[PDB]
Amino acid sequence: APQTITELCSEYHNTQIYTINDKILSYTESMAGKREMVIITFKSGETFQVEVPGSQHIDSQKKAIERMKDTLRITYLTETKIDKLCVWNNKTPNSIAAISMKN
Amino acid sequence: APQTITELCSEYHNTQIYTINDKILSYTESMAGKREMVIITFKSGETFQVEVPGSQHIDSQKKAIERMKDTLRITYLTETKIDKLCVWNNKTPNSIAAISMKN
Amino acid sequence: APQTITELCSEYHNTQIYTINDKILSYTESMAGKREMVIITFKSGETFQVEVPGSQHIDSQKKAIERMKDTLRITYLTETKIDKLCVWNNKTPNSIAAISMKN
Amino acid sequence: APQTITELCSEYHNTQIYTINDKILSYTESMAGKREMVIITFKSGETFQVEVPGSQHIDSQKKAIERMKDTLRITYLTETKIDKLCVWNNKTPNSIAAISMKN
Amino acid sequence: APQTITELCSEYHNTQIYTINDKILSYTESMAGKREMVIITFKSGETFQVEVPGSQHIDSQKKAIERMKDTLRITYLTETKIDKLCVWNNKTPNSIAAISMKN
Ligand SMILES: CC(=O)N[C@H]1[C@H]([C@H](O)[C@H](O)CO)O[C@](C(=O)O)(n2cc(C[C@@H](NC(=O)Cc3ccccc3)C(=O)NCC[C@@H]3O[C@H](CO)[C@H](O)[C@H](O)[C@H]3O)nn2)C[C@@H]1O
Ligand SMILES: CC(=O)N[C@H]1[C@H]([C@H](O)[C@H](O)CO)O[C@](C(=O)O)(n2cc(C[C@H](NC(=O)Cc3ccccc3)C(=O)NCC[C@@H]3O[C@H](CO)[C@H](O)[C@H](O)[C@H]3O)nn2)C[C@@H]1O
Ligand SMILES: CC(=O)N[C@H]1[C@H]([C@H](O)[C@H](O)CO)O[C@](C(=O)O)(n2cc(C[C@H](NC(=O)Cc3ccccc3)C(=O)NCC[C@@H]3O[C@H](CO)[C@H](O)[C@H](O)[C@H]3O)nn2)C[C@@H]1O
Ligand SMILES: CC(=O)N[C@H]1[C@H]([C@H](O)[C@H](O)CO)O[C@](C(=O)O)(n2cc(C[C@H](NC(=O)Cc3ccccc3)C(=O)NCC[C@@H]3O[C@H](CO)[C@H](O)[C@H](O)[C@H]3O)nn2)C[C@@H]1O
Ligand SMILES: CC(=O)N[C@H]1[C@H]([C@H](O)[C@H](O)CO)O[C@](C(=O)O)(n2cc(C[C@H](NC(=O)Cc3ccccc3)C(=O)NCC[C@@H]3O[C@H](CO)[C@H](O)[C@H](O)[C@H]3O)nn2)C[C@@H]1O
Repeated sequence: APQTITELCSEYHNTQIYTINDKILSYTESMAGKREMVIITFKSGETFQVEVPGSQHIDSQKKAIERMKDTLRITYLTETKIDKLCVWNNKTPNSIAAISMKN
Repeated sequence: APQTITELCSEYHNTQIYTINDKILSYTESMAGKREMVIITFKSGETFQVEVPGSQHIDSQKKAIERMKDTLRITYLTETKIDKLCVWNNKTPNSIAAISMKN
Repeated sequence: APQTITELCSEYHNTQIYTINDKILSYTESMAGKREMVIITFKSGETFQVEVPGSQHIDSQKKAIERMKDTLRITYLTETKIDKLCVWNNKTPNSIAAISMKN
Repeated sequence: APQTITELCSEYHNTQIYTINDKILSYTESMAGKREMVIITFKSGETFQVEVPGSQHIDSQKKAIERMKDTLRITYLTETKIDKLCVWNNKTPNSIAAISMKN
Repeated sequence: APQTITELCSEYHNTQIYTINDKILSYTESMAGKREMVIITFKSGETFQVEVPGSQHIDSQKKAIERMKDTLRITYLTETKIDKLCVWNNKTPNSIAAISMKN
């Protein structure tokens, strides 16, 4: 298996690593139907989403999507600094695949 | 997908944005049958609910309804400031569709 | 829908509001079979339970029962003050239907 | 229903009450197959388990077993004092049936 | 059942104990498909994973794998010191079977 977020992100088409080194500026959460998603921003001006579950996802991703949203909320609430994100850049806003945090 | 709560809120009939910019004043949670709901209030005087799950909800909202109740509880307990709420205004109290918070 | 815990509680037979205005004194949790329950006490002397799930509970209550127990544990550990409880008084200890907290 | 952990514990065969009045000393958690369990210890020298789910458990205990482990982890991480444990003493280490804590 | 992490770790082939005695340096979490996993590092330079659920796992492990990832996240955010890890050493990074923490 991969040993770092970069190694992992490189295993996928249409991804890139963003170097964030910052806490989340804003957290947005929706339970509106067809828009069950989370959006985060940073003071850098970047916006990212956890996508609505959809037919591009495989069954093993369902719990992982929910875990990612849980991680983003508690990261936000604790002002925990994020190191890097692995995103898919064929979505607007870019779509989160992985997160790393360092202390 | 949308990039802000206001953009997302505009994709729905019977909504409006409330700019709260405050912590939650009170949190009420019920497990009584047919009233399995959360109610929050603000010192502004506004009251909002997460509705009981019903026939208007689609299957993709079931986990999101539970997540939103989770977010309101921890928001209340940590005195985290809410920025905006997207609410459905065809319910009393108005019904939460989305939340945003910024720091 | 109701806008306060008192309005809500008044929708049911065999209920009453306790105005506690205090943190939980003790928290007890059991996973013993047929006693899968939580019991809380207050220094004023009151003792309340979240009942074991049973045939009096409708399906929509199953998640809500689990949520209430979640809520009681984190309220206890954070020494958060409970304002009101709505309880059923046809069970001993009286059984929690809803809780409110204000800050 | 019972009003105290000791009343509850007395309904069961093969149990006893340990009065600990202390934080947990160590927390061990395993996801190794057939050993999906938590082990806690205390400075007084006692070791206790939450048992692996098994054919001795009834279905209502499955969510309760998971809750108990949730509770032991957060209790460990917060240094929260445990007051009493009701344990089954026909297992080695003795097996947790209920827990209480007071503030 | 076992009473220590070491005793438990010895009930499996392809395992060893690492004595960490340290908090987690980095936390990495992925929802990318077929890489739904968590990776941790320490300032020692070791790296460990919770593996993607796979056909080597038995059904009783599915909730435990999710629990272990929950534990690692909160352990990381709280700066909690880990005492030992039991890991499978036939994977790269080595794969977490059990964790212990003492205070
Ligand atoms: C406490 C206990 O019950 N311990 C036993 C342990 C568990 O039953 C088992 O690990 C749970 O699945 O199974 C042990 C163990 O050492 O892991 N075990 C497992 C095995 C099966 C063996 N392989 C198969 O079943 C595939 C196979 C199919 C057909 C024919 C031949 C091979 C096996 O090693 N299973 C565990 C594999 C490990 O899974 C781990 C996660 O659970 C990690 O991912 C490891 O990296 C991986 O090697 N045999 N013995 C024997 C231990 O004494
Ligand atoms: C580690 C690993 O397994 N990585 C592999 C990766 C995963 O297997 C896959 O993403 C898991 O679902 O699958 C890779 C990938 O880069 O994502 N992949 C996937 C695909 C095709 C595949 N397209 C289809 O299955 C539609 C299709 C159906 C029938 C016939 C033809 C097309 C595809 O790109 N799937 C991922 C789509 C991405 O999903 C993401 C969420 O998981 C995001 O939403 C992205 O914005 C979206 O592009 N091509 N390469 C190749 C890569 O090696
Ligand atoms: C982003 C997106 O997909 N937005 C679309 C939105 C969603 O598809 C829909 O809300 C998702 O369920 O559906 C829109 C909308 O504005 O909500 N839509 C939907 C409808 C009719 C549709 N009527 C039915 O589902 C029948 C029905 C009514 C009541 C009970 C049981 C069954 C309807 O308004 N659905 C939403 C109802 C609202 O649900 C909300 C919870 O999700 C709140 O409870 C509201 O108070 C309630 O009005 N008209 N417009 C159009 C909008 O474009
Ligand atoms: C054709 C038709 O519509 N028939 C319906 C029937 C009639 O409307 C009713 O019988 C007319 O009086 O009403 C039915 C019925 O089963 O009688 N009905 C009745 C109820 C009220 C419903 N009865 C049950 O949930 C079943 C039950 C109660 C107690 C012990 C064990 C099981 C009721 O009052 N539940 C609340 C009971 C309270 O539950 C609380 C937890 O939620 C606390 O534990 C309280 O301590 C407890 O008193 N809900 N549905 C449903 C049935 O479908
Ligand atoms: C006519 C009659 O009532 N016969 C019944 C019989 C008697 O009630 C019993 O022998 C009288 O003492 O008790 C029977 C028996 O076979 O002896 N019995 C006894 C038990 C053990 C019994 N099981 C149940 O009560 C659940 C259950 C109910 C109904 C059917 C099956 C399971 C029991 O001792 N459960 C607790 C075991 C403890 O579980 C704990 C966790 O929950 C810990 O792990 C403890 O270490 C463990 O000892 N299971 N079946 C079933 C039998 O049908």
